Amino acid sequence: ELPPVASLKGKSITSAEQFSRADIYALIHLASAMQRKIDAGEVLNLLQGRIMTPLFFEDSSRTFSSFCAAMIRLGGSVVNFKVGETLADTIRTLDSYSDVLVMRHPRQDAIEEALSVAQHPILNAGNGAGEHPTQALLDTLTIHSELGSVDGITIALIGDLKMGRTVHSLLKLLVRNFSIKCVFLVAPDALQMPQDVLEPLQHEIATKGVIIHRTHALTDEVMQKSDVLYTTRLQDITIDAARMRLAKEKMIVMHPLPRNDELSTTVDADPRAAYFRQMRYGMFMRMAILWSVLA
Amino acid sequence: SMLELPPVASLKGKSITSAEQFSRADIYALIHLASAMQRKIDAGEVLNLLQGRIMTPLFFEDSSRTFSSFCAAMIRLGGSVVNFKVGETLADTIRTLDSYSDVLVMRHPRQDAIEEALSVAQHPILNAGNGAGEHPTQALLDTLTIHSELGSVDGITIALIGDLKMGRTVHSLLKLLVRNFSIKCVFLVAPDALQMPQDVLEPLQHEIATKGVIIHRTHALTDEVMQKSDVLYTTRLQAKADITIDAARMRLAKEKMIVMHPLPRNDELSTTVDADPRAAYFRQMRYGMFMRMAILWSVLA
Amino acid sequence: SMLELPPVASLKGKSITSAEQFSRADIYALIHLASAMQRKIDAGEVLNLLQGRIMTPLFFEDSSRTFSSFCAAMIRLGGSVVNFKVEKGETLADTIRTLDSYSDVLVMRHPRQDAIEEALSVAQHPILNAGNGAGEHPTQALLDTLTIHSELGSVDGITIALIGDLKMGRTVHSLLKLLVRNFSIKCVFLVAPDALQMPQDVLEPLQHEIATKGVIIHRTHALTDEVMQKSDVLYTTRLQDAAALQSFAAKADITIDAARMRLAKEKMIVMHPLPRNDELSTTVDADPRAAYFRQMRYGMFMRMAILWSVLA
Repeated sequence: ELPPVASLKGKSITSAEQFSRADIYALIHLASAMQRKIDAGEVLNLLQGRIMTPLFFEDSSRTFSSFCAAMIRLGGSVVNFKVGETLADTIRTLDSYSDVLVMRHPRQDAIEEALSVAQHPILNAGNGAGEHPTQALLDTLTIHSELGSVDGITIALIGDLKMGRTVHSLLKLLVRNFSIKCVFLVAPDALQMPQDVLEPLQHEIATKGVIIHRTHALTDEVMQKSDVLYTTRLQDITIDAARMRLAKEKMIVMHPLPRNDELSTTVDADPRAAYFRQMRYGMFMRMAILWSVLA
Repeated sequence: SMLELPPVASLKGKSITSAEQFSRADIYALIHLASAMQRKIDAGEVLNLLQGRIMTPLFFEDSSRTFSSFCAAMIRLGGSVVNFKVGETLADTIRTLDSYSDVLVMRHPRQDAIEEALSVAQHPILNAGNGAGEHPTQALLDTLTIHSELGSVDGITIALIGDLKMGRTVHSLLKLLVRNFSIKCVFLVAPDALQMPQDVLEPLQHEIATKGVIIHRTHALTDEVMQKSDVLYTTRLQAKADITIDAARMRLAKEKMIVMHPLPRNDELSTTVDADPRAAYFRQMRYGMFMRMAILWSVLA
Repeated sequence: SMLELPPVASLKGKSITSAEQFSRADIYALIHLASAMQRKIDAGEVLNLLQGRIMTPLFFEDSSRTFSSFCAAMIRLGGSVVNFKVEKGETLADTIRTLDSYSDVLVMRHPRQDAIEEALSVAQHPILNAGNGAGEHPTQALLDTLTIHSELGSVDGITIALIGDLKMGRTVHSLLKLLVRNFSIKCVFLVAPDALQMPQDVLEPLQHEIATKGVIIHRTHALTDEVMQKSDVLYTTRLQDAAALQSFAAKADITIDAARMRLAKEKMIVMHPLPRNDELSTTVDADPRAAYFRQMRYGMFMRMAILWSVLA
């Protein structure tokens, strides 16, 4: 079966904060059941005659495609709305004809604006520097499916943690819902994990017990102890073939993409390079989210 | 369901280019077909009617709402859509589309582009806006709106407000209403430079005469116009012409009336009016998907 | 409908990159499969053969016309399309890997001739080459062969002229390779200004097969009465500022119009991959031997036949 996760039915998907551990577990397992079927040649007509509409004020072919492909693989349909008309006027236009909106916008508070006037679910595909929860959830699914489990892991977050909307959402989702041992906040000092992200996290950091061992650049303590390396762009941070020596045998590298120098192509064929497999997990997590919300 | 949703027969095979081609019988037949489809789609049903047919948009002009309304119609009837983004002539572009398609939705800035396309197309064309000419589907959904909000089209007093000279919406709505309905009065609210052209109004003189329809121009949105009108149908001006509709002017209006707009909108339609139960212009978009569902199915059945 | 629409088994899982990869039997397989498709679609019937399967574009040129012919074939097979726009300097290889994550087949068009060989090297899914610089347009060559076969009854025994910018024409590079290697062409006329003649690196690799089958090859720079009165197929292309593209006399010499068509035989066809400029007069359009618009319908059925066979 592919029963939907009941608690998302009709819900908007704005923040990682809204997802309980039972929620995550269920989506992780719906996504896998789905992968099992798609990989087996099965066709899913779960969402026929239902329409998703992207509302991408900023371009991103990968995020766009992944949502589309996911909707299509559930039998659903896609109608692009290329984007001065006010945001609300657009939101009401999409509500005319679609069942679910998917919005990517450069201002953080554009999301809260839209939800005030929206009659159908809005899925947040990302907003300025705040969040990007379907990424956080797809990243967790990657880890669950690559390493066996997410409980007890050590995780490194490389790159500018200030602007990177993937690292915030992930940091919240993981700490709040799992038993994370350590978290290497690796970046330049100026471009680090903001105070407002780290502050609401402080209850769980204590009672679970969670080492936030920061670092200016990629130390060997990181490479040695990390089960997951989650690097990002910024446009002694590079992960290359040389440095990968120091990694354990059961670990993975991740990157949401796109990339620059900070992750060498010299790592691509390494079986612990999970950054490409991560995108396919993405399609499957979004199929699980789309079915759950629109069921 | 060929049972519960029977297409309009006059439309089968036909290109849809002007208001002039629709009879009054056709209009109510479309309106009833639209409503039957709204009940079926709102019940959560999946219509399978145009499985394997392809709709191909051909927009030589930016218009996301029109495109998406049309794509949404087609899809909810079970049809498919092929995106074509606009040296190479118009005819050749048409003959190309024609090689894999079941219906074309064209939207061009030049007025005569439609005659050019029709001259060569083998599959039906629906005109989604041809220069300063017409927008026949818009006028058909606007009429569905009037009917579904007010319960009758005969006897209304209507204000066409804004750029009347270049508004392909208002050209089509005026033609559609005057020709096939007993319109009491029509306020032509606009500056003299943006007035309703005489070659839209000439062909109607005879029908205007017979049905006894008052044709009244004002350069500004007066209080007579607000108090008498059952539909205020407003449009943009793409410095100081006084035609704006806010919540204050809405104190002058009747209780049973609607405000309408094809969209997008500028300063002529304040967001103060939105909450008002007589603000129809958001419901107008939804009605439009169902009329377009009605039309597409009728064209292609 | 798998005894109704049998896929060409030799093509299963393959990327389609070059015309040289096809045998005579393959081509006839695809023609017969494409005709069965026209029978299905023209009967008003619907197909589910690629339900659930996704095609995406990896287009670095822009040619909506071509991505649309492909979309249309995929959609009529019951399949689906996810668009993907390319604009950054993110690597070609990463673009491929990102498409691979959710697609079942890629349709590639790149202006560099040898970006296809890069994609193949990293792709885990079949790539359909929809044009590579001055290289090949293989699907195009296959639908052109289907056209000729449908309209004249057979391909062996034809005289055919290839007109226009042959140096850069990729449609003609592939059509020439396909025709000469698998059919007994009576004669190819290469009609083009000297600077834009069919390249030597295309012709030299076909010399054994020419010599052996006795194909006659005549260059000209003009549509001489010989060409018009002997050709069963007039395959012209478009010119893309160097001396020959600039010359009015180069244009007038290769142009087909109502006038020149008076010299042509009762039973032949005029073909063009589209789009066209002035080299093919709109005065030829009414002529029943103008097969360039029908060419587009054959093309849909030939892409259906190719995709069904790659993805079955």
